[PDB]
Amino acid sequence: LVHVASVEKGRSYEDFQKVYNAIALKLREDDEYDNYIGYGPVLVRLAWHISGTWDKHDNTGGSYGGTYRFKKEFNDPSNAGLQNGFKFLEPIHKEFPWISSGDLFSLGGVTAVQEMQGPKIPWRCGRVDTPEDTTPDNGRLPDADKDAGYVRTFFQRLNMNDREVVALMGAHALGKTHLKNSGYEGGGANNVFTNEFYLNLLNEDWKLEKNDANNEQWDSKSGYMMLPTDYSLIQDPKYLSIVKEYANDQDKFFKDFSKAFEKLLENGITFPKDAPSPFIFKTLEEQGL
Ligand code: HEM
Repeated sequence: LVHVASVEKGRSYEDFQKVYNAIALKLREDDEYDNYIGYGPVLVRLAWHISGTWDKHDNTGGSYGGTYRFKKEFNDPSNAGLQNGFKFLEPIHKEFPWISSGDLFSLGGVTAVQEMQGPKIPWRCGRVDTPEDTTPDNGRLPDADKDAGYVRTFFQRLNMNDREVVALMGAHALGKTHLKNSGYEGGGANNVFTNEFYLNLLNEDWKLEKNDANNEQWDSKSGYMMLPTDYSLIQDPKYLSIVKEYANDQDKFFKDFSKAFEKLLENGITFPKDAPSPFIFKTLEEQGL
């Protein structure tokens, strides 16, 4: 199954920076969302979940087709709460009707990471919307109540190795769990991208507790929380080594996260040899906007 990137007609870096800017401006404007966390974290999560359906074996799912817009996928129980991110992006898509859905969703994620002071994430245009019947079935996104072996195996389907998995999970520094979405509650509620997930894993005093939805989670007196799959990264000795590396090297984490997030967002896509180079968008702050 082959998906070839096709640039929206006539569009260049400048067009997509405009889209970036609109998303970034709306992120600053609608600052009250989720108890003043803002839409940053849910847009990152949306970009991952639209990409996380990918299957390297037959190239079903993946960000290319923009299939989150179809009910089967936006109603996936794994995607509960993502509708907020989609609703955010709706006026963006109305203003820039030329961008594809997959490009918009992935770009939402990139814009969110950068505006929250994360690393630059090179981004490539050219995803093309595909019909309803290409929508992957529910069930391809990962469970939270599992261990290190589950996590490692899960991510093999997205062609990610130990380093990539540990790097990607660092996004859980952002936002929080919502009992009504996932059966988990709590969390940092941070909207600044840093390597704190690793620091928290290593430095907090964690207690295995049951939440109000009758699910187990790791809680700290400090008020942080970790999913069983998060916590598995310090139970497994290979994952633990990498957790300690990122906890001790902000720049290294930023560099690896950037590589892994782009890869994630680009899985399944074939880029023509003469496609444009990846775009690196300036932040509003860099633009003085
Ligand atoms: C084994 C892997 C993963 C599991 C089981 C998982 C699970 C979860 C769960 C259950 C939530 C809370 C949803 C809700 O209640 O609102 C959460 C939140 C989130 N996830 Fe993950 N996740 C995983 C990996 C990732 C990765 C790879 C990314 C992105 C690079 C990511 C980004 C986030 C972020 C940004 C949120 C915060 C959402 C917001 O605050 O609304 N997740 N995830």
